[PDB]
Amino acid sequence: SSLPEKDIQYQLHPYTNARLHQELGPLIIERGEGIYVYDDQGKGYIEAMAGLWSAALGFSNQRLIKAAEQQFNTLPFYHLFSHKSHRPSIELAEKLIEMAPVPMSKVFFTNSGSEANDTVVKMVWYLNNALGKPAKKKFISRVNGYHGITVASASLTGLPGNQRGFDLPLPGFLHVGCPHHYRFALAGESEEHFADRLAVELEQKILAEGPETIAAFIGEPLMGAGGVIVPPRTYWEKIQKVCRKYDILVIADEVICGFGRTGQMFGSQTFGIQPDIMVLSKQLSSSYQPIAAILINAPVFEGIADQSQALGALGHGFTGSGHPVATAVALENLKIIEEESLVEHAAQMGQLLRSGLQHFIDHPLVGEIRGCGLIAAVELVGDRVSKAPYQALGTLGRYMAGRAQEHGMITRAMGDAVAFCPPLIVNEQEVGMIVERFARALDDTTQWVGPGG
Amino acid sequence: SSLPEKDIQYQLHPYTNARLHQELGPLIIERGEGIYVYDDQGKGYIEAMAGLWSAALGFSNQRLIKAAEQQFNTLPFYHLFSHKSHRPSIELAEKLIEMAPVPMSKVFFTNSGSEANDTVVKMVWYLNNALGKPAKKKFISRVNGYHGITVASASLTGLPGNQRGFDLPLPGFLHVGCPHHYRFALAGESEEHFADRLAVELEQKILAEGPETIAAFIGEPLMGAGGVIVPPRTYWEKIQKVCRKYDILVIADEVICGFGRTGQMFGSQTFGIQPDIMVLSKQLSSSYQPIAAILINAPVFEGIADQSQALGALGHGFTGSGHPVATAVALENLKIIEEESLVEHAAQMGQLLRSGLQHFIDHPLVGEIRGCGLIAAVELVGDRVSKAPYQALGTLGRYMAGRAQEHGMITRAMGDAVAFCPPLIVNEQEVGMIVERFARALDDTTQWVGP
Repeated sequence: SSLPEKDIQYQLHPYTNARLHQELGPLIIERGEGIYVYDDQGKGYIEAMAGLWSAALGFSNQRLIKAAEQQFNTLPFYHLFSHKSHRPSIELAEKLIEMAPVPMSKVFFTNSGSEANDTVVKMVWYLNNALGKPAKKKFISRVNGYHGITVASASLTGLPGNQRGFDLPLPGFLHVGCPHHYRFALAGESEEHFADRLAVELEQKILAEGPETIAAFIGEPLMGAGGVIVPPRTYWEKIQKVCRKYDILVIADEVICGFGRTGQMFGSQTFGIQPDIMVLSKQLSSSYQPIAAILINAPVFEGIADQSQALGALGHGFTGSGHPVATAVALENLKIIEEESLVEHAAQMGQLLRSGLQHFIDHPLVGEIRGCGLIAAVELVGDRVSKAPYQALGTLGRYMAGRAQEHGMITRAMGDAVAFCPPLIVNEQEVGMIVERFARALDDTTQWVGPGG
Repeated sequence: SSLPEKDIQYQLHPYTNARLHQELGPLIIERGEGIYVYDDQGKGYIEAMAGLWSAALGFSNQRLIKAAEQQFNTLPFYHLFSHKSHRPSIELAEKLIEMAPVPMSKVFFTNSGSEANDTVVKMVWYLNNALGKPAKKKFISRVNGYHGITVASASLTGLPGNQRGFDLPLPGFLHVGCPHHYRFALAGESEEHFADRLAVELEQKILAEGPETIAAFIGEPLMGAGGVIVPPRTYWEKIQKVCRKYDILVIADEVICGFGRTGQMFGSQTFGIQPDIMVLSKQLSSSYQPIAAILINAPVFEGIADQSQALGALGHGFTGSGHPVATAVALENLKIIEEESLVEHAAQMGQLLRSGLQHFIDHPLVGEIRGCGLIAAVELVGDRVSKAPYQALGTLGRYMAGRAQEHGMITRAMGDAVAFCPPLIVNEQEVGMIVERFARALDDTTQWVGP
C-alpha cells in the first residue's frame, strides 16, 4: 500500500470533494524550508499562501522549533482551569495585551480561530445576561465574511459554501452586505457613497430587528477567504458610528490580518478600527502550533467576571486553552517578528508585490488587482466591461491556480480571484519569483482562453 | 511585576471564579516529570487527573518530545485542504482505522474534542440532508454528559454549569436521564431494571418527538467530567436496541475513555458498544499536542462523500486539522501505548486503586465509590442514609480537592465527588500514595465537618 493509497483509504479531507479525491488522490507535501515546500516527488513550490495565510516565519524557523523543545522538556502539557497557570501563557498574555492597538483587559486562549469566534459568541451572550439585557443577543456579520466553521462560527461566516447543506445559519446570526466595491457598488458610485449605503443598510437592519436585540457586529478588517476584499474608504469609520449609536460591540476578526499582514501590526490599525474584542490566530504562532487568542476590553471582562462570581465559576474552557507548548512557540514567534522588524519588512515587500502585479492591470482577463500590505488578490474575468466570468464563475481561478502549481507556486483560488499571502520573511528576489510565476500562469491561462479583441 | 501579578492582570481563566482569582491569584505550575508536576515554589504534586484526564504517558515522555522535534525539522506546518496531504496525518489515520473496535471507514481530524463533537453535529445534519431526510436532525444526549463547550457541543453537554448564563442548550438538543444508579434508581431497584427504565425513557422520548426527527444518540461509555458515572449493567445493550429500532446513529464519545482508560483500549469495548461514529482526543497524544479525531463508518462516509461532490467540496475544516506535529506526536504516543502494554498495565493499576479506595467504603462521609479500569471517583455526602450534601451540593468536594492539593495531590471535584484519572504509567506504590493522599484529605474533611 502506497502513501497516496493510504490517504485515499483512510482520510476524509477538509475542503475537498471526497469523490474527486478518491480518483485523483492527494498532493503529498513532504518537507518545508524557508518560503518553500516540497512534494514527495522532490518538486519545490513557493508557498505563496504561507500554507493557510499563516506561516509568517516560513517553514524552517529554528527558534520556534527550539522554543517548543525547551517547553516540552519543562512542562509539555498543563491547563489553566481552576486557578492553575503556567509561565508561557502568562508571558504571552502580557505581550498580547501590551501590544494591543486599543486598551485591552484580558486574554482568553483557544486552539483555533473557529473555537475563538464560537467562544466570543458565548462570551457576549454571557455578558449581556450578566448586565440584565437578556434580549441583547443577535450578531451581525457580512456576506462573504469568514469567521470559522463551528455550528455558531459558520453562522457568523457569510460564505454560502460553509452553510449550504449544514442547516446554517442558526437563528440570530444576521448578515449585511459584502463591502466589495468592484462587485456591489452601483454604476458610477464612489467608494465613500458605497460606504454610506452600507452604513444605512446596517442601521436599517438594526432598526428592523430592534436595536435592543443586537449585541455585536463582527468583521475581518479586510476579508481573507472571501477574496482579499479591501473595504471601501470610510467604511469602518461609518460602520463603527452606527454600532456605537446603538451600543453594539465591535469585534475585529484578525485571524488573517494579525501580526503584520496588512502593513501595520493589526488590521485594526490599518483600517482605523477601535474594537471591543479582537480574535487572533494563524500568524500568532506561524501555525507551528494550534493556538488562537481572544482579547477582551475592560467592560467585557468586568461583566463576565461578575457573573462568573455569582455562578461559582466561568463554565467554559478547552483542554488546550493556553497549552504551554503552543503559548511558548507563539511567544517566541512574536519576539522574532519584533526583533527582525518584520511588520516594516512585510510592508516594503507588499509594495513590491503589488507593483509587480500592476504590470498586468490592462490585461483583458484582469478585472481587479487588490490588497494592502503583504496580502493581495488578482480577480480574473472573461470580460472587463461586464465583469462576467469566462465560462462558469471559478473557471479562471481554478485554471490559474493549477498553472501556478505547475510553475512551482502554491496560490489559492477564491472563485476567480487568486490570492497572495506569502511568509513575512519573503525577500525581494522571492517576491519577484512569485510575480514571475503568476505571470507564467496568466500567460498559460490567456493562451487557453484566447481572448482575441 | 511578579508572575502571579501578571497572570491576574492579563488572563481570564477557564473554570474559575474571575473575582476570586483577582484576589488569590494562580497556582503556577513550573515543570513536570513522570506523574508529577511542581509549582513555582518547588512543591511536587501527584497529578492524579493526568492534567485533564489526558496525560497518558505522564509529563516527561522523551519519545513524544523527539517525535515532535523530528517532524518540526521536516515540515512544521501544513494542511489537508484541497487534496493536500502529508505523511503523519496519513499514517495516524491508518493506525486509528486499523485499531478501531468496529469497522470504520474514515478519519477526520480536529484540534479539540469540542470541535470534534461540533463537527459530528454538522456531519449528521449534512448526511441527512444528502439522504433526503431534512427533518432527521435532533440529537439525544444525557443529563451530566460532557461533550465539549462550543455553542453546539455545550448543547450536547448535559451539565448545568456549562449552560447556565450561556442561553443553552440550542433547540434540537434533547436530554434523557443520567444513568447513575446511586442517584436515580428507585428503592430496591436492580441495575438491570434501572437500565430497562432508562431504555423505556429513551424510546418514549423518540416517540414523543417523532422518530423521523431523531438523527443521533451520543454518549460517553462512562461519563467522565460529569462524575465518573458507570452505567448500570445492560444499559448500553438495551439503549442500542432502541437506537437501531428507529435508525438512530450511535455516537461513542471516547474523549476520556479512549486509549486504555477503562481496562480495554476503548470504552466501546468495555461496555459492548458498536458505534457508527467515535470521537477521540486527550490520551490520543497524551495532550502533548491539541489533536482530536472523528472515526466514521462506511454509511456515514458514503452519504457525506456524495454530498461533497454535489456541493463542490466539503465546506468544513480547521487550519489545524491533522497538523503534522500534532499527528506525528499522536502516532508515536499510540505506538508507545502498544509497545509498553499500557492497556494491561493500567488495568492492573486500576484494580489496586479501586481496592485501596474500597477500604473507605464504611466511612461516614463516603456515599459511593465508583469506577472501572483506571478511572474512579469517591462521592462524599453529609448523610449516608439520605444522601444529602453537607450545607449545599459541592461544599465537600471543594474542601476535599483543596486538602488533596495541600497533601501533594491534584484531583478534581465534580460536585461532591473527587476524581482519579492518573497517567497510565503510574506504578503500584504511586497508586498507594494517591490513596494515602486521598485518605489524609478525607480525614481533614471529616474533622472540618465535625461532630
